[PDB]
Amino acid sequence: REFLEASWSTAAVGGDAPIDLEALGASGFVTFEEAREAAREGGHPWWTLSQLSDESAVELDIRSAPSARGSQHNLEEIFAMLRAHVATG
Amino acid sequence: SVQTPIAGLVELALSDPSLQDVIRRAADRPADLALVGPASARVLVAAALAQNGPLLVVAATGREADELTAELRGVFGDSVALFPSWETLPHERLSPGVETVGARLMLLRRLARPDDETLGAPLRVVVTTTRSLLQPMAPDLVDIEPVTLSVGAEMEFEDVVARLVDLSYTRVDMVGKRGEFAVRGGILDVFPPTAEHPVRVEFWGDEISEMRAFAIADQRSIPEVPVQTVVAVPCRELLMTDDVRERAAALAAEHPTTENTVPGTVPDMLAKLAEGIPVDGMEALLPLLHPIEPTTLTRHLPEGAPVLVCDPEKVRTRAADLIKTGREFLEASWSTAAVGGIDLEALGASGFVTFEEAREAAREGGHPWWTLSQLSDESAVELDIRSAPSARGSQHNLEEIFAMLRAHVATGGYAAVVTPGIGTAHRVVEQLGEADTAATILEPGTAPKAGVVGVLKGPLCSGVVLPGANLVIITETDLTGNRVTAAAKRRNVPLALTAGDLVVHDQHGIGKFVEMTERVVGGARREYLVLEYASDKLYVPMDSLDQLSRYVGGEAPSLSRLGGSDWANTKTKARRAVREIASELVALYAKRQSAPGHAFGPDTPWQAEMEDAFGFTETIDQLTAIQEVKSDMEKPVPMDRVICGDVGYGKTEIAVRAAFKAVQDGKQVAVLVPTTLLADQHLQTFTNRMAGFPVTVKGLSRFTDPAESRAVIEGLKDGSVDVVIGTHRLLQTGVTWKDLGLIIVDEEQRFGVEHKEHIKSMRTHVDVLTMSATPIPRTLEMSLAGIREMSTILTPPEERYPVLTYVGPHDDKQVAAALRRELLRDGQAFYIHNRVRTIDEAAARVRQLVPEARVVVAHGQMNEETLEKTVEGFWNREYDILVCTTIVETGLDISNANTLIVERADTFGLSQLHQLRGRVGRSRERGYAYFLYPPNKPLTETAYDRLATIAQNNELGAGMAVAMKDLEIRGAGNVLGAEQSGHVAGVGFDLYVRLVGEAVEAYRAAADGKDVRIDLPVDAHLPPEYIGSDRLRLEAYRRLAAAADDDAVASVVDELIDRYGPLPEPAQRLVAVARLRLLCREFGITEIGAVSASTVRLSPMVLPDSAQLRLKRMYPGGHYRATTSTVQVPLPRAGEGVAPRIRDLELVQWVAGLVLVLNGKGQGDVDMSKF
Amino acid sequence: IDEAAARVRQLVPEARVVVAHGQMNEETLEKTVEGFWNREYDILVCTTIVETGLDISNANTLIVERADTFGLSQLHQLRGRVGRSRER
Repeated sequence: REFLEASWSTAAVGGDAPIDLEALGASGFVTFEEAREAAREGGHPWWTLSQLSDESAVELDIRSAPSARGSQHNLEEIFAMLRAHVATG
Repeated sequence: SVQTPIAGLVELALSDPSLQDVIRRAADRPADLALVGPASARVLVAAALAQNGPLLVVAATGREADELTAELRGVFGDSVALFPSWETLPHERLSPGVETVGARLMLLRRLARPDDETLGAPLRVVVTTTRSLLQPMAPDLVDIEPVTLSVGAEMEFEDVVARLVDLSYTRVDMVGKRGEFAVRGGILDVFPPTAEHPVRVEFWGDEISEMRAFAIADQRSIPEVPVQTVVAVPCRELLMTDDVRERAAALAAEHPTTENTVPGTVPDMLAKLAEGIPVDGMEALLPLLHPIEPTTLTRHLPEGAPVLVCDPEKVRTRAADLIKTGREFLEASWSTAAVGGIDLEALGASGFVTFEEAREAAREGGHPWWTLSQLSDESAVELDIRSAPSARGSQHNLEEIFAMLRAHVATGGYAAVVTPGIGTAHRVVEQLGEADTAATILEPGTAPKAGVVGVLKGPLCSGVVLPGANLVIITETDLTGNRVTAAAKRRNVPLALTAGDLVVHDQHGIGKFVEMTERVVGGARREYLVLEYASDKLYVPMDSLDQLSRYVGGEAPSLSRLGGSDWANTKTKARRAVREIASELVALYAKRQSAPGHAFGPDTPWQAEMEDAFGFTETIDQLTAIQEVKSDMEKPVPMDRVICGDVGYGKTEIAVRAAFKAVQDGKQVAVLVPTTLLADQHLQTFTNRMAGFPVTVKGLSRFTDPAESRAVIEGLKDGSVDVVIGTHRLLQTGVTWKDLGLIIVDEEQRFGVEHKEHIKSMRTHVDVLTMSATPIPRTLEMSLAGIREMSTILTPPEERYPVLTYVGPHDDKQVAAALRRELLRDGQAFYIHNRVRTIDEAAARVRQLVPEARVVVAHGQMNEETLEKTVEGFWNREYDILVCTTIVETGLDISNANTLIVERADTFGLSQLHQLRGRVGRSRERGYAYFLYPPNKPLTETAYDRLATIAQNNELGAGMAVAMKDLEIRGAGNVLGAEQSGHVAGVGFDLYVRLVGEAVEAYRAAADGKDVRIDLPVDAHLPPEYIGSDRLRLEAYRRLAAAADDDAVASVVDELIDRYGPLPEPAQRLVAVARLRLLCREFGITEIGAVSASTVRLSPMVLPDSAQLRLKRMYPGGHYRATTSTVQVPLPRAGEGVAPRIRDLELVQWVAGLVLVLNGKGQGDVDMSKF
Repeated sequence: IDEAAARVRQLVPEARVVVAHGQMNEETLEKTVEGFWNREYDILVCTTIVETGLDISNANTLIVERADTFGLSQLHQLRGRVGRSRER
């Protein structure tokens, strides 16, 4: 909206007649919900994958892998993990 | 034990061979000892080094020093203290907080007297910041002998107060703040800067007879706290000596300015220092008033005490900011233009030491310099210590961490979970149980037993892992990701009149106060309050003080009345307009009388689970208010309750519990706020505390998109919305609630008048609950308590410290340094400029001062779409400085805004200044406020007094008290529908709402429908030797006269005995005269006066025959005059002669005996000999 | 240039703005540029000589007031110090 009202302002294009800003604004970004509505009305489900927990949702038995974060203790212990995983089978 | 809850766990950690290594290496006192370990091992390394003797530990920031001190107290208790840092720069014209000075000077004294049990246990560890480490001090600070007060000490009363003044204590008439002290006849009240309560010491000659602590509110003693020896250390890091007065005067020759003393400039500082009175901003001139070789903090440490520097890289970069910021404040507060017309390099002696100078000063004094870093270096000793896993927002890590502990204790190792919060131990145990792990809450001070995991309440920030001790410690912060470094005294305590103040007499009207005088009538001194009236002076006696009320109302001064009956006409027509507002006040109660409002059920177990997720401990008034709010919901009568209290006292917390309760009964609640910023603020507060439970919250503000506005929000008929927080959009007609159960209203005074009428409609149907920060006078609080219940919270959770306020000329360098200091701690500032047509230009000036700051304007003339978007950006920290009007400022809650700049402060009333100032410094971070006046113009003397009065925030009666009442006008007007000054001005706000209570009681009694003068020769008064303060002596008069009973009189006496000492004979006689008035009220007597030196008259008495015959035989010479309805009897004689007539108590007893026998009751049924 | 930084401070009040030119002494310049690189500051109002001489991967738009008073190669090396990394 900022770029529309700036690139095509009445001062920017000092023509005799205005440039009809609201006609253009129809082809700008639609809302989040309008996208969701247009997808569902066209036969496309609207699903979701969030990293923040919600008990109204289905949580996956998926955990994040250990990261190093510049810790050599996390480097050798991650080696100590995986070595104990395949040693476990 | 109870004081050292984690002493056992840390001792178990000390079994690790690496930490025992550090013990051995530190025992030989090496020159260098570099250790590398995680941050959470500070408390462990500190405890180790404490096993070889005392030591000083330096953290980077103040908060890191607070956390480490809290951790070390959990292992050593009173044996570890913090050496606090000054809130102000060394050369700033603002003195640090008195409680910061007291703590510093008490610690220094404790280091010099380790066996002085009156100061505390011997110090094992001292924790401090880079600031206090680098800031030099005068080496004679400790030598300053404090005022020591013990029971049995022999001291000369008058040098104690003299010594207290030299210790920078501010003498007052009523102790309210630390550093204050009051003087009475043989009683000294003092509030040491380190005490919890002030102590009242009683003197008998030159010896202390008793010591007892008292509360600031009711000013009365607290017997359940024992008072040992109190040590009154100085309140400023200096002593007021005759040498510093001379050096002030020598310095005062330069920069004289004898006259027209501008409050905040150097001459007013030096002129007062020369007179010998300590003033704010003094510590900056100490290199010139008290020139001595400066020394550092480490000199005070005992010989050989090392210094452990945690994270040296940050202490160095911190130091650079302290040294830079300090120089910027030196160049701003003492630039040539700022002084008026003293070299700054001479003041550099008190400036910050550099990091390397502090290290060399430590070693040259025999104090080793050891470090702890988290980054490894090859020449540094590394400890077999690790940091604990953190489940940062991942609950499978919460199970992984617990599965790790379960594996560790199956091994047979030690595992402890430390929880500083309250009520969080049992849930961690419940968490461990679901993870199939045995857990137990250990008793404080003990170590976990191997095999089971111990949950231990204690102060630990982050966890630690030591395989060498086979111990693994995790904190609740590691489990949640949220810090927590967490009873207090009440608040609400008269009438303070100065020459010229206008007051209201109930029978005469608006007068002008002149004086308090005393006129004697035959040796019987009596005090009088004088009032200047129009065409005249009225002397009101000390038994008619309840007729007085200080005038609040028309800002334009009203016009004094006179002895005519026109004032009575002004009362009558004012009382006909007041009955209308009381009718509509109890008619809503009459609608709330037979309303079929469905009551709510009792609490469900989810209500219990939610209330303990509260991250702070609930105050006593908070839970009582919770007990009433829930109670009103259980009762079938619909609820209408206000809850009053200052910001941050817990009002919103009560609202989230009340709102959550109505959700468990299948009802939805609506929260009304006047501004969209409060909508967003309350929105986040509700989602957070009601998270984890199936409650769907929603918001309807100005900037909520129509894709969710009309859809989700206004879809309240769906019933899927449990609580909506919105502004006046929820009040529009299109709204519709399916089973609306409760309404919560915040700041109803700020709503539109048409909106407020819409809200009043809803009050009859459903329960409502409104929160208010502005109080209402206890008169209306108890007078309209029959149409609306109202709870008050006077217990603050945390202690609020007063914002440090500077008044003085506008100086661009001072403003720049103050805003940059606020910006350094990533805070925000209020810049106030009311002239809207020049506010854009003012913001532009602020940018020129601080190019690196983001500055915006906000004013009422903006359209509320751009204004509230501006305020929203400011709350979300998109802008650092908000340049705004007083209306915009007073109305925002920005806890990160702790700096206030008031340009042209002389154009502001006292109430406006206090309100602007209350918007900063509310949090734990100290606030700063600059009330500046322009130098290009001579400041008016009426502004000088106004600015001077606000220079000291301590303003009991200065005008700040007469401001607080004007904060209650908009509060009383907000409860009494709307304000209508048409009758308030000309009658007085108090007298106006006094008639409210008369009209309310007249209409609450809808089910039911439907002073005595004693002019006797008695020496009855309060001598000024008993109560010197005319403000306090007058209040004593008033409350004695208001006592409606013997028990109330006895309670007033007991208060006088505690506050001021034993009652003198004149004060005893007045108490008996007041008891005689009550006896006259029991029999309806209006006047008892002596018609002559020999005969007394009792005015309203009709005597049946029996009492007429009884009067002749029991009182000869006395007759009864049925016409004037009086009884005239002659006074008996004391001795024998041709003998003085009896006076004083014997007359009071004899007149009471006459009143009894003439009304049937025997002459010996009461005595005035009591008290 | 001091008035220009004030004009843009009014145009965008949520940005942190400074100047950096040649008439400044070198300590002012290399501390100003140090904060700009450390993202203490958002917009750098500067001259042609100082801009062509900084490698700021995060600075990725360039406003040239009065571009008509510039040569093709000066405009070229001006645009060349912007948009070098992953962002356009």
